[PDB]
Amino acid sequence: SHMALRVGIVYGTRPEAIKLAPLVLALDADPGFEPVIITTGMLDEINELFGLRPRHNLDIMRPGQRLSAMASRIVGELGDPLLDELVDVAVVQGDTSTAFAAAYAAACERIPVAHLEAGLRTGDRFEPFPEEINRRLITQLADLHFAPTADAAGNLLAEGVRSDDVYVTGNTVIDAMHLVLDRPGDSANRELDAFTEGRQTVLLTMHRRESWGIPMGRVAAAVAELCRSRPTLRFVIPLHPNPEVRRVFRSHLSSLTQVLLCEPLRYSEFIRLMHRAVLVLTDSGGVQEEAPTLGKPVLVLRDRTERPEGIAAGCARLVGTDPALIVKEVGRLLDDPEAYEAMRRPGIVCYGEGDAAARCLEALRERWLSSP
Amino acid sequence: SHMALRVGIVYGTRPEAIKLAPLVLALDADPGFEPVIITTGDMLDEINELFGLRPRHNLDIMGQRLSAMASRIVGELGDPLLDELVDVAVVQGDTSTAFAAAYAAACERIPVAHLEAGLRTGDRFEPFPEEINRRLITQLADLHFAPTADAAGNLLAEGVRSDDVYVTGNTVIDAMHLVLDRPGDSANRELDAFTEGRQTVLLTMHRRESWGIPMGRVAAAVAELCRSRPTLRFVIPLHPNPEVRRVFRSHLSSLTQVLLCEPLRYSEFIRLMHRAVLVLTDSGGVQEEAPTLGKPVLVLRDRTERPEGIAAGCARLVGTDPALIVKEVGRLLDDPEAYEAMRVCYGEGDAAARCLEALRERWLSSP
Amino acid sequence: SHMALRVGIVYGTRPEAIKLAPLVLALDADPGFEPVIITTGMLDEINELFGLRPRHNLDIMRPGQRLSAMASRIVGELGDPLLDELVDVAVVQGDTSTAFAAAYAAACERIPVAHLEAGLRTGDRFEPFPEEINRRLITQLADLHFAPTADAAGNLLAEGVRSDDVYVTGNTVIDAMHLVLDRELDAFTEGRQTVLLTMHRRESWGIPMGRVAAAVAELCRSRPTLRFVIPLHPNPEVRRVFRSHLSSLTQVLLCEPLRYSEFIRLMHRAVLVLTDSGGVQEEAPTLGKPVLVLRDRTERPEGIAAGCARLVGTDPALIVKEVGRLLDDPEAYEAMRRPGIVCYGEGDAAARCLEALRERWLSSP
Amino acid sequence: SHMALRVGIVYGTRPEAIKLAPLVLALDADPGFEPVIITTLDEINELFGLRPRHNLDIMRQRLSAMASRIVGELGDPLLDELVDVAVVQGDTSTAFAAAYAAACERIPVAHLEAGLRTGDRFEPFPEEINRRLITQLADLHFAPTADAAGNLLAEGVRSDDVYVTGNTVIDAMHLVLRELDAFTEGRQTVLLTMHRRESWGIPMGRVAAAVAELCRSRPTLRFVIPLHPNPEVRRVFRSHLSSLTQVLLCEPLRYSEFIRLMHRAVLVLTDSGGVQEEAPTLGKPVLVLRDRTERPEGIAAGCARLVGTDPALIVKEVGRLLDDPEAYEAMRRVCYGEGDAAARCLEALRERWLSSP
Ligand SMILES: O=c1ccn([C@@H]2O[C@H](COP(=O)(O)OP(=O)(O)O[C@H]3O[C@H](CO)[C@@H](O)[C@H](O)[C@H]3O)[C@@H](O)[C@H]2O)c(=O)[nH]1
Ligand SMILES: O=c1ccn([C@@H]2O[C@H](COP(=O)(O)OP(=O)(O)O[C@H]3O[C@H](CO)[C@@H](O)[C@H](O)[C@H]3O)[C@@H](O)[C@H]2O)c(=O)[nH]1
Ligand SMILES: O=c1ccn([C@@H]2O[C@H](COP(=O)(O)OP(=O)(O)O[C@H]3O[C@H](CO)[C@@H](O)[C@H](O)[C@H]3O)[C@@H](O)[C@H]2O)c(=O)[nH]1
Ligand SMILES: O=c1ccn([C@@H]2O[C@H](COP(=O)(O)OP(=O)(O)O[C@H]3O[C@H](CO)[C@@H](O)[C@H](O)[C@H]3O)[C@@H](O)[C@H]2O)c(=O)[nH]1
Ligand code: NA
Ligand code: NA
Ligand code: NA
Repeated sequence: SHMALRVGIVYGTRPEAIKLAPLVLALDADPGFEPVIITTGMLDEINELFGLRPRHNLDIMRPGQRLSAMASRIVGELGDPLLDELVDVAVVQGDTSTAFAAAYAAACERIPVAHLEAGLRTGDRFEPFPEEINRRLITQLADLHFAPTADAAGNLLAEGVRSDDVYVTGNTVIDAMHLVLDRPGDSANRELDAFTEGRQTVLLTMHRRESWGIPMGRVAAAVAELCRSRPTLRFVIPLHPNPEVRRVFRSHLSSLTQVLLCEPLRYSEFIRLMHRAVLVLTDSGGVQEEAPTLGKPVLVLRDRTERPEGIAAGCARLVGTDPALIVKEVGRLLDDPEAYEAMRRPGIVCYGEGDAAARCLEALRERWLSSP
Repeated sequence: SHMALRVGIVYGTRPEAIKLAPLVLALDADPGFEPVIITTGDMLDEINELFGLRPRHNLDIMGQRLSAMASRIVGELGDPLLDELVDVAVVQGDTSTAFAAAYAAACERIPVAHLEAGLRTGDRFEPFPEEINRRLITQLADLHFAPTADAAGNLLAEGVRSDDVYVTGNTVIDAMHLVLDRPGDSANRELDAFTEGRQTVLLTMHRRESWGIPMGRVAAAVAELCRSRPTLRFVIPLHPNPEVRRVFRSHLSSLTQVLLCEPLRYSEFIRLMHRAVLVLTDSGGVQEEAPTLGKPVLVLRDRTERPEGIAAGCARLVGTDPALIVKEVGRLLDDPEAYEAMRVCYGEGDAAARCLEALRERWLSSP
Repeated sequence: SHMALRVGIVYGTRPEAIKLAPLVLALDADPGFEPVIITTGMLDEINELFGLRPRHNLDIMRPGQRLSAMASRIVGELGDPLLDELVDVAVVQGDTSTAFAAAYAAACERIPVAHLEAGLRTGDRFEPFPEEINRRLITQLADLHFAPTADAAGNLLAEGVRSDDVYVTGNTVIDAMHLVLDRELDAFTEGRQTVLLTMHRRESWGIPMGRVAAAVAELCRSRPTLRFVIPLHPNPEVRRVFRSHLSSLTQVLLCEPLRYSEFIRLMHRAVLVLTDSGGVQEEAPTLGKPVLVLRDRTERPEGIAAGCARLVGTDPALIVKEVGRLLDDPEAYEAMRRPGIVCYGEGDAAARCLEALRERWLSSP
Repeated sequence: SHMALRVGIVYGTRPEAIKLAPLVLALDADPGFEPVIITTLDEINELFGLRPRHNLDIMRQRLSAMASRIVGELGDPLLDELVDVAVVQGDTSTAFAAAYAAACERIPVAHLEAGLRTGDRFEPFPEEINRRLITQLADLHFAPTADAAGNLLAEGVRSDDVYVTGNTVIDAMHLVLRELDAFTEGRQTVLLTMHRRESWGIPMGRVAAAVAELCRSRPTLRFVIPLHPNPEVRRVFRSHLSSLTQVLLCEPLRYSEFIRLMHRAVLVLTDSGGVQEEAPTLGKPVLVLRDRTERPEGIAAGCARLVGTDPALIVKEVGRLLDDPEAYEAMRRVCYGEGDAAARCLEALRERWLSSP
């Protein structure tokens, strides 16, 4: 019956749910707090795995919808459930239009906002759009910023954020990984094991809209070429749920016995697969954080990254969508064990130790459960 | 957890559901595919229950203007196709659902396959809109499952590339075989009690162009045959339209020799057709099913999309002329040589497997 | 008071309005017919110039709208004005989603359809989308087809159209040009070799248009006497690519869309034309202007075969080379204007459409 | 017929219209540009000859509902009018929601009067956060002062995206330069405007009491108080001052009449941002009826002093200026530009969006 700080948790996508799940679990377990989940948007599957129970699902998001229409709906309609649920403080995560529109909706009701995973920057204006501008808008709206790294905290100060409002918590994705590594029952997959057992397996994920069509086609051609040249090499490619992404990989690779094209994997099964892989090709932000933590070299299928820490430490290299460079760089790592080891620093942490949820909780308690 | 080709299956009517059911079952059993059913149209629940079809979405779109119905399907089918992550969409036959759904799929750059492609009368806008629907679907579809060589030829004459056409045969033969293999579910006490010990004619008639006077002439032909042949019985399952029910009821409800029926479950309907001495119909599907059971067919139309049965002597056009119907039924009952002259046109019952292999070749292959 | 065949005319874009205008004028002048215009969608300006008076404007089309939503609205809502205006027959033009959705809406009311400019094909499935599929859908819906060329008539027969339903009328765009042939631009072009350039196709937005703009910049640097006039398609992304590449070049006049009369006068003064426009590929050869086509495919193969036009795509080196050849070698220039062939008709297409309509729908056996 | 850069101009209030008017006129006169106005006052539009292409009838109402409507509905007119670039002004929820709506359509945004800060988070709300959001959305920033340009750099804006243009309010004043005349003619007249929501009720009551006290103590002193059109603001001034013959309570004045009155006034008491810029330009000392200002330049130069809503301090500070000619002259003498801000904005627009490398 003692007062709980009621913490609004707003998300619409898989990566947000994964990164918020450890914070929701920590808020639930701590008697000083009550998490209140509102979704805007695969998601049921992540909710089931971590035991997240949304109080409200706004049925706002969908493929083939204008950004302005979606943002209009969130700004217009999120206020009522935030007020109805007596939210004291609202947490948003990452770079989504949900995170931006929900932070604004909360600000309109004078509900203080905290930003989970604050301060990631490429330094390329409106690239990608709208994610890069969303981060800069959330940064001005948020009272409190949970930065995953010292570098991200530095980016926040450069945008005029006061040092007292920035906490380097590390990234909750490390917490999330550790939670599913501790769940063998849920992690198991007969077909994936049978396909990877005794082979060098490359794990590949690619989803970014700016790479749709021709650039993804070049990456698929690089996969085909590596498979032809290296009969013992395998690829597992879990496909982003977009029909255009599925079509490009399917039309380039569906006949190659060396490639297992997959449906999206449950997070537990995906982390187990990543642990078994020899290396990871991705344009995913989260996989750039997860893979180095499992000691897997990462080749980044982009011309820019918001994870410069892995680049500077040699854990990750930019490869873009150049098929000759991808073939070369994957070859180097498979053929030269010294090049392979130079990309593994598996006793060094870029993105936190897996206690980020507890560091977020203590920041919330210091800011909103304290008096001078 | 391996990637499945997600195949949208869109239908609104009984004949579509019957012809798609064997393809749904084959897609379900094959690990390379996942069927996703979206309905637009309690006849259908009954077919879904019998074949174990489980719709993911029912749109509740289908006495309504064609333009309003087509507008709603074009407008609203895209969202469930995108939400269900459909890779490819299959439509069947000649319905406004098949056309509007093919168009809605094309708008989302979802490739379309047409089940039972290339049937033509050669009579423009007859019937309307079914004849034009086929020609529109033909231009929208990437892949065409033709039941016969003749149907494949009709597709090439409309500029379809030979590589996009597969002669699969008709899945209605697959569907028939599935319910012939289920005697327990095919049983019907009341039908057996009515037909036991008598020669039974099976009659179905539903086409809008025959409503009112033409159906009345067919009902008069039934009445005349019944008066002249006291031992003859008819079973007439009625299409669920009040005007069709009223014409048959007002002409035949007092004749002890006629059993007017509610629509029959497909299993029971095929068992009845197997027991019948001959079949009178304007149904496309029954023109395919009846010859496969060795039953002579008299076709209650001035045209057919099944010319193969006509050319092979399995079927004869009789239109809605009561004198000709009485004569032609009489000939078959009285002259065993005429009967035997009217006993594969439409495939071997492996059409679902041939569709699956065409889908795998087109959309589960890389160069 | 004698019965007129009431002919529905449905369009939503400038190119449709230009190509339908001569048919509307011929229908208006002939006592056997009454044109009834319904718009779905610059257009006021074309309506004013040719004296077109729409009976109904549906206000369906939009810059940022899903194809399915637009097609749904036309299928759903065009029937009411067609019935209210007692339309007997409907004419649609070209390859637009309006032409397809309106033909379908007309078919739903059992209103017969005629297709103006029928049978143009690349042979590249769904390229562009949805225009290539729209033509093939309209082709199945239309009772009557006005083909601009014998080649286009051949494409219709290969899709199962009966020969009696196909008339080679020629293209009404030639009629339209002739109607308009009977000040800042003048000052800019007067003493100078002027290239006219239009480019609008969605498949070329961004990088390909950037390459074309770079080709223009290179030609301007190498040839100080050369001028370009570039009327810009009204799309902000198209305007941005040309503006960001060319706005400082004194030799380039970037323009707002020109009124059709002013555009045809400019084309007559130009030394040559670079375009991805269908209509400009038909208009330019008729004024004896060599055309370089900024696409990898064309629906006007007649101009290619007759040497009037050449495909140049969006390859900047090839564009620089091909424009250079025509400016520098008067024999190469004359080879693209050789007399002796008329590709797209003589400018009597409206009258040939009218007589096909009278034969089909104002006759009894 | 040559291509013009089509510049969207979006505003919903009098202060925005006044500050945008000189930019609209400069865009209209220059052949390289075409202004396209979308509104979210008729009298200000008439005075400067502004002709809106579209009026969205959105403003009245919850902040979230208004912002939702602008984000949701402004895109269509921006696309229909073929806008190439969009300009927003000041700190309004219109300026923020319109900048966002433009960004959603990949229309580049310029912010007129960029970089004003108090440094007090969410004070006032939502104006202080609106500026910081517009700052991240805008490609181009027209800062009125070097101080404002410095505030933009501290929020990570690149120096190349910031132009110190000065404030277009000076341009607007220059463009405009009977009962009021009869009331002010032979007399020392104080001009007072006060409208800020954070001062409604008790604080405005204290300011009205200060006016009453000054009037009682100084029979020769007059006040003109044009009242903000809010019934609560009108009620507080009316109930405190309507019987005082030395106070003329007014309806809002047309901009030309307001600037003429300010020229005749001996000094100005205001919580208006624009009046803090206009008054020093006419050599009128300003006492600012707030605890903070976004115009620190006038404070530092001695043109303006903060007085808040403390009646004793207001009485004292007005007394000092009326009684001591040395204190008066210390508050008179450019803080906010020379009146060529429109032309400097135009040249920044031409350099950024009407140039090729
Ligand atoms: O089959 C799969 C593939 C991936 N994952 C997980 O999904 C997440 C990645 O999701 P993805 O769709 O690739 O998004 P990201 O690119 O990782 O995330 C973007 O969006 C987030 C929310 O705004 C931001 O935090 C990130 O910085 C930004 O890059 C990771 O935790 C992966 O382990 C699965 O569980 N199953
Ligand atoms: O009591 C009954 C009567 C019929 N049937 C079955 O229903 C189907 C026929 O349905 P019907 O309404 O008569 O439609 P058809 O006329 O067969 O089908 C039309 O519509 C189909 C869908 O577009 C096309 O494939 C056909 O060519 C076209 O003729 C057949 O399989 C019959 O066996 C029953 O199950 N029970
Ligand atoms: O500033 C300009 C530019 C062009 N035009 C005229 O506009 C037409 C060209 O319009 P455009 O937008 O380029 O479209 P097109 O590419 O010509 O037309 C497409 O759309 C038409 C309608 O479906 C089809 O007939 C064509 O085959 C197809 O290529 C021609 O008459 C030009 O002379 C002007 O009047 N002013
Ligand atoms: O009776 C009157 C009173 C004032 N004014 C004029 O109105 C403007 C002031 O408007 P006001 O309602 O007081 O608004 P401000 O407080 O000046 O403006 C706020 O809103 C603007 C737009 O967001 C920002 O530029 C400012 O920094 C911010 O303080 C000035 O130009 C005055 O000259 C009149 O014309 N008549
Ligand atoms: Na708790
Ligand atoms: Na399956
Ligand atoms: Na006429």
